[PDB]
Amino acid sequence: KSVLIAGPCVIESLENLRSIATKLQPLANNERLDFYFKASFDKANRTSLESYRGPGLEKGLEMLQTIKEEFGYKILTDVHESYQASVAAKVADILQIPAFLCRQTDLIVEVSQTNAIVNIKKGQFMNPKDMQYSVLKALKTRDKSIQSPTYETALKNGVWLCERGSSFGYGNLVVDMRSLKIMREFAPVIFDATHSVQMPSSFAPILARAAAAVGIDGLFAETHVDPKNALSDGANMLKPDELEQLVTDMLKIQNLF
Amino acid sequence: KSVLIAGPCVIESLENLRSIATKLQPLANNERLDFYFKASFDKANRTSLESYRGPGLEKGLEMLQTIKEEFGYKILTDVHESYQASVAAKVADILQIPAFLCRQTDLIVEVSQTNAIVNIKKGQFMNPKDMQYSVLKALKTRDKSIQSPTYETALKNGVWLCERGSSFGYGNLVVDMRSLKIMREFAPVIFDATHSVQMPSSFAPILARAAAAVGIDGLFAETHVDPKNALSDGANMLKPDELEQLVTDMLKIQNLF
Repeated sequence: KSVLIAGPCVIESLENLRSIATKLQPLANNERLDFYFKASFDKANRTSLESYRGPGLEKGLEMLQTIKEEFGYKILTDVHESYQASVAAKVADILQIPAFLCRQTDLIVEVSQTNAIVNIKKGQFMNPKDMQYSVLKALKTRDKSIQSPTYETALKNGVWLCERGSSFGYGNLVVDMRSLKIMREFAPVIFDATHSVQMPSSFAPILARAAAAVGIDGLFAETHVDPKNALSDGANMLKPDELEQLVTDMLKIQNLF
Repeated sequence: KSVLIAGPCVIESLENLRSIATKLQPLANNERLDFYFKASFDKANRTSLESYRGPGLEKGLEMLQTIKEEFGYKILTDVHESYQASVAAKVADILQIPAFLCRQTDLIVEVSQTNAIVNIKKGQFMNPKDMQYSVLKALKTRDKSIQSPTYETALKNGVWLCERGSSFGYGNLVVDMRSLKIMREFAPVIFDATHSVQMPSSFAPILARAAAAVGIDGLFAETHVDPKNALSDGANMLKPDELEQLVTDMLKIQNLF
């Protein structure tokens, strides 16, 4: 079953969380998908001190927990610092490690000590073959006998890799589709269709179709019921309708192979 | 006065710190230099779990304090977590923000709330003009009235930028010398000669000569008595004699302009 992770960039309020969770219900009920609801409790590196951060760890987890209970959703959130992982894992089913923190030992180990699936985002500065090292830190934390990171062992141990593109000069990200294949030797691979498009959004669907054809284990895409009124990533988020179309296309492509 | 920050990549032992400090003694007394001794208390991004980490914050700071006392040296060290800033500033005269963490708001704010100079390293994924936002978070923490970051104000309030190169494909960093000029409109600029060389330390001297000709406020270079027996970054460190040639050439070039 292919994975879909979807939800808003940041936790905005419980009411907005409920609205988007409600519009995701058809997709959450799709028998061909293993569905996870995403929302960030903290935006840690916004442009300005004044930019919206979200509710922070304790209140954010509370809100995600309410969504888990109200909708029966599995939950993904990202962590940023040590000492968040064990607390966040009581609520989140997947704990995502941000792209810039993908080589951070202590964080990888701490998240991997929890019961959560670990989703490690590949830094835009990384050679995909070098992601084997962060997979291995996570694997060794879970089974100390493991010497080499393979897809089968990583799947067994809930350790995933996530493609979000690579730095292509200044203010541009390029998705090297070769990386989807390279990384999948080491771990299941999720393609992030939201944060991989930077051109110095309309491309999210076509990149996701390409990724589905190459071969991936799932899709990450941020979604919001009224993106123009979003507090974070508003310009890059899909309408639930648009997300549905993209998933339909993914599933048709995957049904060929 | 031009800044020189020099020292080992990681604190290996007090014996090693004392050995490298002794060799740097002629440079530390150079009246044309404003000298800081550098050593990291923790290596956070190593290849494997078994990789040497360093003594850690508590013992690391104690060791850095011993060098400050014995050699009369001002101290630089890098910090990785918000919670480390307060205590590290009791020993460290400069607190450096690692390149991958150059957008992290809380770390920037916490370090800026100390009395330390803040050296903000430009991540390899960053457009150099974008570094203004990081300088501005730090400046606003120190002086709430400031609206846009400038060299003059950053100099006054102890907030610097550090060039360490940009991602150029996979496994490669290029130094765009245009960046030294671009960033210097926002803040004094330090050039990191040892972590800017990656090619898929021989190039350290030539890039530092280039940087000096362009216009920099200082140089950062890791140096070790016996790089071959180093516990970290041994491939890229300079011998103290190599560093001295590098500094001599930089000062000659700067004398010209």
